[PDB]
Amino acid sequence: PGTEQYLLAKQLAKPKEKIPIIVGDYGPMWVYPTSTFDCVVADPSYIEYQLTPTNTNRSVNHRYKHFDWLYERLLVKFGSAIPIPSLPDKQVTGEFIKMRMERLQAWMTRMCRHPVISESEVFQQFLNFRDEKEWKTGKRKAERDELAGVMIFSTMEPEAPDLDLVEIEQKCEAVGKFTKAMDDGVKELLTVGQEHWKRCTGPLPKEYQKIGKALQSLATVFSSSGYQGETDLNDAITEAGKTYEEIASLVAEQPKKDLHFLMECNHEYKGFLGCFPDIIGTHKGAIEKVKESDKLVATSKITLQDKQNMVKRVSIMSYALQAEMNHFHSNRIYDYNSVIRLYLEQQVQFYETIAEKLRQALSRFPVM
Amino acid sequence: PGTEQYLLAKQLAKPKEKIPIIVGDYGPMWVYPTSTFDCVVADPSYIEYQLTPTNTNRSVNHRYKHFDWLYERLLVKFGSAIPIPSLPEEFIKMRMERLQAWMTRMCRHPVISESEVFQQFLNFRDEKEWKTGKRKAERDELAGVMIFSTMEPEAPDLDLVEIEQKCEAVGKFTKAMDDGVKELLTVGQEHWKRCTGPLPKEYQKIGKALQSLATVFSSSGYQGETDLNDAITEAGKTYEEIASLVAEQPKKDLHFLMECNHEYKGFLGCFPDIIGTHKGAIEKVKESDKLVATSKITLQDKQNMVKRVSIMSYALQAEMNHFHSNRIYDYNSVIRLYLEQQVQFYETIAEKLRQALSRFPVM
Repeated sequence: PGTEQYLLAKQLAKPKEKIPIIVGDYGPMWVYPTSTFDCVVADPSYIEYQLTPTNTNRSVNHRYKHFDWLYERLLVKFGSAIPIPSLPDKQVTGEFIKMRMERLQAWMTRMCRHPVISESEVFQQFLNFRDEKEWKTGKRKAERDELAGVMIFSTMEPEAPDLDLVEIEQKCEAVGKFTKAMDDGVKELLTVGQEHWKRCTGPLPKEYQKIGKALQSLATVFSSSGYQGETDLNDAITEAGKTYEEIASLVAEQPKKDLHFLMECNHEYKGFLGCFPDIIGTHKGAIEKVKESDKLVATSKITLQDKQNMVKRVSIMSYALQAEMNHFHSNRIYDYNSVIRLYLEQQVQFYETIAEKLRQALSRFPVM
Repeated sequence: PGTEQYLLAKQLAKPKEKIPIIVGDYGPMWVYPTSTFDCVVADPSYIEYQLTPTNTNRSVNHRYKHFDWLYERLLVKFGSAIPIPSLPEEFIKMRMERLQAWMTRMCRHPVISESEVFQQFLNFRDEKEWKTGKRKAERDELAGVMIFSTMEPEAPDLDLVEIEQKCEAVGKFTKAMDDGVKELLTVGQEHWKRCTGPLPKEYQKIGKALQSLATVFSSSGYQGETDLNDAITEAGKTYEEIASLVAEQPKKDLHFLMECNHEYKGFLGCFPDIIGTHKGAIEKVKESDKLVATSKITLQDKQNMVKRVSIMSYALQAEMNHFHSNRIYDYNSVIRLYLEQQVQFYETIAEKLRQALSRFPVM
């Protein structure tokens, strides 16, 4: 009964760490700072990743366990208002970090970028703690921060006219519609991409490896005829054989140059998407109860005041839902535009490289 | 058997059709004519084919079956001396294609092309002439191992030593090439299946995927995507086109490489028997010493076998000279072709991607 907690609380409580929301050139949005700071992670007694925020140049170390602590806290606090991606995972008991730390740096960056997650006490303390006590004390301030769940909305304050159930309801279904559809759209590119990946690093190269060796085999036999005029052709035929091997290799190592990234971007968004279900659920559920406000007023189970607060608070929720989406779409555009451009360039360079490798081999052949 | 029949034949009578062999600067070889011709096979009441020998404009029409008859006859007559390549919408076109090449090989062979059977097959004015030539060829008892009797090498007789090693060599080369061609033919067919099956479907699947996404991206109601989502949908189509390219590519190159290696597989399938024939000959010529001491053959009889098996060798080396020279020209040609088409293929993909890339604004 948390949704009823925020919708019916006493609320004599005024937020300290107020989270602003405004209406930019188009739709409600978060108040983005003007000092965006990222944070490096690397330099691997257990595994202790070193976080180096490019903002104070004061390092801090954390073991994976700590990250889960951070994610969990973030999830519990802003989880019902903002999509909190999922941390990677420890493959086996030991390549590993290469695909792990990689996804960890990303996770950190995303968090860092978010105009709200970053300015959060809990995120700060995680990055800015001086000693064992300072850390332990902070690592307990959060765990006890009752300002979480649906309650997070109360700390938010939008500077715009209050919304109404009609429009509010549209945005919710609107959002749930787009996200669900995307998760499918993304889920598919992933499927296909993973298959193509298997082929490009699997059988495809073998085929070229095969042809390349077959050619050379022929050439060598051709050279065992003692006929006048073999040197020219045989050599050309051989180098060609080798060229295909080079090509096979070039093919096997190609996915990691491009497909990989397209694939990563999608996994990352597949994650964000995997969060909206529970977010919308909360919004829908909230909207429903508000609808039951009138019937609750007539039955005298709540006063007209209680109803006002319910609307005012559910209306706030809408603003946050949109403020976040604006953040979501904003990044989507930039990210997909970048990775796909990147994927395309790399491809071009790839095929161009093969073409030339052939031209050379070609020009090695005689004319008869 | 017929081997002994030839090596120890009576003889004393030179044949009518004579096939000369001379040793030029690069070993023995057939006598190539001054003006080599060719033949045309096209223009399709059962199915037939019109053969127009560029030599002297005057076509004749034959039904595939007639060709089969020709293959047989050729094989029976020059088979133990010369490799006879094998015979074969898609069907009638390939068969017509394969028949053209087949016909050309024959026409460009110094011995075959000038043979009575081959000639008459090309120029018969009516059923009478035809059925006649057909009966004469079928009864041309100058075939098999006897064919060598019609050959006259203009050079010193060879020795059982060189003849042998020369023969072995030929078996070792042909056999190896045969194994080498079979390997190439295998991987080529595999890669063909790939390029025409899965691979294309993958790009196809990716192309669609992109489009589906772009579409969804449009239902965001957000602002600015007009440029982006448009470039995405375009790129997706690009891949869908690329898919088609990949699929229709083999016919443009791989196809030919295969045809070349297929034709030679036939050529190489004929050597087992040819070499077997020669090898068997060398043995009969060996036991001669025994056949003499045992009063089986006269001293003269032996000389005939030696001198005669010398002719065989010359022939072998003459055909080999023919074989190798064309192998070189054929492989170099087809491979260049494969490479050319390959380059065009990849540059085409590169280009189509470059276009899709342009539609994507920077940032």
